[PDB]
Amino acid sequence: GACSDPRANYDHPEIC
Repeated sequence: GACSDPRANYDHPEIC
């Protein structure tokens, strides 16, 4: 997922 994307990452999605 956004693990390698700082854009999709919300204010607090998940610690990868």
